[PDB]
Amino acid sequence: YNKIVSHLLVAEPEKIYAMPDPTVPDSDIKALTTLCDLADRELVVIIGWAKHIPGFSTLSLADQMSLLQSAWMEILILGVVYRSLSFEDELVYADDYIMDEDQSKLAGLLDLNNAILQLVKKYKSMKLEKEEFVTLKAIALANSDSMHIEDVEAVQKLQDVLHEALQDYEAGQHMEDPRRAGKMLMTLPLLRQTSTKAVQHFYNIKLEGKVPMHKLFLEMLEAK
Amino acid sequence: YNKIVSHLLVAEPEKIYAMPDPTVPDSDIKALTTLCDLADRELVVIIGWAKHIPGFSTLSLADQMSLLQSAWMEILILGVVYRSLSFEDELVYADDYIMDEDQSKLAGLLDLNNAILQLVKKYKSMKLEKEEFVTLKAIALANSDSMHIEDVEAVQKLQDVLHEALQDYEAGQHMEDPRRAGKMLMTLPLLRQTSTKAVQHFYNIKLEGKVPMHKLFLEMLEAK
Ligand SMILES: CCC(C)(c1ccc(O)cc1)c1ccc(O)cc1
Ligand SMILES: CCC(C)(c1ccc(O)cc1)c1ccc(O)cc1
Repeated sequence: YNKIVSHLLVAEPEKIYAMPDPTVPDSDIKALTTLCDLADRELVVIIGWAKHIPGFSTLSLADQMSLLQSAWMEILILGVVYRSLSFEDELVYADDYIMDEDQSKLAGLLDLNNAILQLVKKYKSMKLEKEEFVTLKAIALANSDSMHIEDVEAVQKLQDVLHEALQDYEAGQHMEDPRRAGKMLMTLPLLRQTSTKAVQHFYNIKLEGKVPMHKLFLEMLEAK
Repeated sequence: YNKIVSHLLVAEPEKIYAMPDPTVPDSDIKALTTLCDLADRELVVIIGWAKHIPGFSTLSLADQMSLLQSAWMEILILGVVYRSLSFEDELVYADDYIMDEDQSKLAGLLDLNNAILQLVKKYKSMKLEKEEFVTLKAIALANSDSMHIEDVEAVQKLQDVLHEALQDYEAGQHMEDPRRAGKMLMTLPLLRQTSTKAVQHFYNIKLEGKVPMHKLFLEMLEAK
């Protein structure tokens, strides 16, 4: 099929482990600390992954940073959503960190994780493919609506290249549904809605100062 | 062109007036009271308008209400965005209520109105047409991601009918850009993001109890 899709598939990063501290008693602080630690390490991986998206590394460093600072939460959330598609009412943050409803309650994340579960449910019904997941991640980066872009036409070209990839993929692989590309694009509002609420929630956790957070996660949170 | 588009055009409601009280001194309370009063009357008009969307009135009354309760803020915001396309740095809430940056500051809405202005700016660059505006309003209603839908397949059919209308319209009217329909769909995340923040902001105004609000606006706010 489409070459951009095949390229994004081979550029997909390896999974990483959450490694919750086995000496620490389970608590809301432990869960939130584990999750923000995992996110910090995933952000390093996301920055490296974006260099593989066609045209991304030719943007100015400022525009690269603006896109990543706008899109990082959507990219992280799309990841856990995809990892969770074969599960029922559980979120696979990592192979060693799967959250059920009780754990979400304990961490203070019941409402936020339930919105992520709504995303999972919709993609399950659509039978979201890995090809579509990696293309949507890249589209979410290009379409992230930063207010600080220098070269707007170059970012629009990036959007166009990835959108065309999705169009072409669906036209060749899903002829039974001539609206599947658009259906995939119409899942992005709920992703943006959930990411908006997640950023607000974890910014409040940052302000409360009870959960330690690493440098990169704080930089992305403070920018966003 | 497409019949659904032509139908939505003739079903477009007439504009209504804000009618700020000329005896009341200008204040943040006056501005917010005027705006929520306008929104309350527009919500009545939106409920009547939705009956014209093909298939909408055949949904259960519960599903009709669920869609409207999820989508109402996006529909209102898309309206002011469209009315503002011929203006510069001003938001045309009504012909008699146009907000510039200073008035937004006075009302406590500078950040929220600036996000609405970001939507305006993007649609200006895309040269958003009335045909596209009315189709996107209907798509926003069908795609509003309510958690309480009874007949999910019927709501998906509604999404499909309106999405096909946009597809067909762009294929016939905008052959120069084979990705214009998708570009239009990719403006919906920023609309959802801005509406999410607006709902939070006006719910806080509701809780502070200093701005009087009418019955329907309160019902939509409390549901959403
Ligand atoms: C703030 C990001 C964070 C910790 C996260 C971490 C790793 C990951 O792969 C996806 C998301 C998160 C966001 C929302 C939420 O409900 C729970 C956790
Ligand atoms: C809460 C709805 C409200 C009052 C509104 C009213 C009429 C209308 O056509 C569109 C929106 C609004 C929302 C966000 C905002 O920044 C300013 C005002």
